[PDB]
Amino acid sequence: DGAPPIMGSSVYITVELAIAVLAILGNVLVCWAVWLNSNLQNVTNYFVVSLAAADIAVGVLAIPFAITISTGFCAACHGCLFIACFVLVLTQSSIFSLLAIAIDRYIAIRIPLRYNGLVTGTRAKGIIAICWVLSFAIGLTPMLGWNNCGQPKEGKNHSQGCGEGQVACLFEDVVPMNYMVYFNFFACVLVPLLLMLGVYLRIFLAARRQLADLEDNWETLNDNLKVIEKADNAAQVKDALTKMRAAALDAQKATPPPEMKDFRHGFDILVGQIDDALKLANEGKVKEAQAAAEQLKTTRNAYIQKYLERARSTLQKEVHAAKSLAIIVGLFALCWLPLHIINCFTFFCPDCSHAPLWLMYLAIVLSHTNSVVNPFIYAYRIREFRQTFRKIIRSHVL
Ligand SMILES: CC(C)CCC[C@@H](C)[C@H]1CC[C@H]2[C@@H]3CC=C4C[C@@H](O)CC[C@]4(C)[C@H]3CC[C@]12C
Ligand SMILES: CC(C)CCC[C@@H](C)[C@H]1CC[C@H]2[C@@H]3CC=C4C[C@@H](O)CC[C@]4(C)[C@H]3CC[C@]12C
Ligand SMILES: CC(C)CCC[C@@H](C)[C@H]1CC[C@H]2[C@@H]3CC=C4C[C@@H](O)CC[C@]4(C)[C@H]3CC[C@]12C
Ligand SMILES: Nc1nc(NCCc2ccc(O)cc2)nc2nc(-c3ccco3)nn12
Ligand SMILES: CCCCCCCC/C=C\CCCCCCCC(=O)O
Ligand code: NA
Repeated sequence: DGAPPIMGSSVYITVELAIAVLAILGNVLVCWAVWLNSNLQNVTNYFVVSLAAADIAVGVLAIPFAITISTGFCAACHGCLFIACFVLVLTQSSIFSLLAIAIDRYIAIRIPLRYNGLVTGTRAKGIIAICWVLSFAIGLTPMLGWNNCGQPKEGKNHSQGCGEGQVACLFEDVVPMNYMVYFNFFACVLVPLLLMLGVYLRIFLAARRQLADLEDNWETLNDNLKVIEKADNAAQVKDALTKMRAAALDAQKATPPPEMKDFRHGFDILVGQIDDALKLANEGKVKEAQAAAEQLKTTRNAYIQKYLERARSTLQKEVHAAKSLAIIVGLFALCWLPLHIINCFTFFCPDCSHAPLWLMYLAIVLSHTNSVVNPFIYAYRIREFRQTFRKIIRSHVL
């Protein structure tokens, strides 16, 4: 005999209900902000809303299901399976939304000119609907036959006094552990997580490479410039002008990120001034070419230096934003890996004693807290969400 089980159950139920309240309120706020602000109405945030909708359903459905199944109540085994497995649908939907966000940010930084013609809202909405259908198929797969309903625990069934066709509804009695470990964890969770890690790695490498190319063109522009002011040879000045023209056409085609009329004007003055200094160089007028090339220092100061700064800050904002979204993925893995790792010990080590009950429910509670944290990450790291949060709160609550 030990402590009455209702005492520890009261702690678990209260904590679960506290999580459900916060998960609903915070993610309702996220959906409200995107509905309200057109600046937040882009393809990237449609998956953020699909992700927020999954977390609302954790508080509205998954946590009540979790409280129910903790009692071990008698139920038809396939009704028990739906109660046990529905949270796997919502978690799989979250993985699809996170994977789509990473790929979306990869397309945006790799092919900026082709982004809006390739990634549209209509295609995004279709991708979201397909991912929700696949999430139900993956998460509810044990209902298709991969379950332990055919091997019921008759000791627990008779102890709790279940009827005919009923089982004591406990998670590890109806859901097989080889599904949870091989199918759910390895194939459906671990593999997509590693792919997300690789995509974001490709995002950060692409940004670092584009910034280096921008810096390379810039110092190449100034290096040949100081070289022209030195060489007493006309061909030596022509050499610098040619390696100066390539870096000009390079940086021009490098960063367009019509309305950018200055970018064409500022670069047409530059390339046109270089071509002028070239015709002087070919005709042997060395000091006339050196004097013409000194005009570049004005076009550079009045146009080219302004495009480099605007291009660098655009890439730094993309890095900061992809860093914000990668935190979402890291907090997801942090909240869900303990449960998966416990299942591995249960499955792979039959000589190990089972993890204690209090640790099992701490891992369950921890996985539910993930449906609370994302709105905080948005509020702290994305200014457009933070500002829209204030407007909603100050005006409609206060
Ligand atoms: C629109 C929303 C609120 C619908 C909610 C659907 C939920 C509450 C319904 C749909 C299917 C239902 C389950 C289907 C069958 C069984 C087996 C029975 O032996 C115990 C009840 C149980 C486990 C039901 C519990 C309630 C249930 C899970
Ligand atoms: C936070 C994330 C990244 C890491 C989480 C580490 C957790 C999940 C690990 C660290 C130590 C592990 C425990 C150490 C040893 C045992 C005893 C064994 O008989 C059952 C499993 C059990 C109880 C392990 C369960 C999982 C465990 C608690
Ligand atoms: C990036 C990381 C977190 C991926 C997940 C690592 C997992 C798959 C690894 C880390 C620690 C490992 C466990 C550590 C020790 C044991 C005890 C052994 O008797 C059975 C296997 C088992 C239970 C391992 C299973 C696999 C395991 C859980
Ligand atoms: N193993 C497990 N158990 C439970 N609940 C049952 C906890 C339990 C375990 C042993 C026992 O004797 C009584 C209760 N929920 C669970 N959820 C998950 C899970 C969801 C996603 C990944 O792992 N695993 N999981
Ligand atoms: C627009 C977002 C919402 C998209 C529609 C969501 C509806 C998906 C519902 C059911 C999909 C069917 C897959 C269910 C698997 C069968 C298992 C079973 O029920 O026995
Ligand atoms: Na989620």
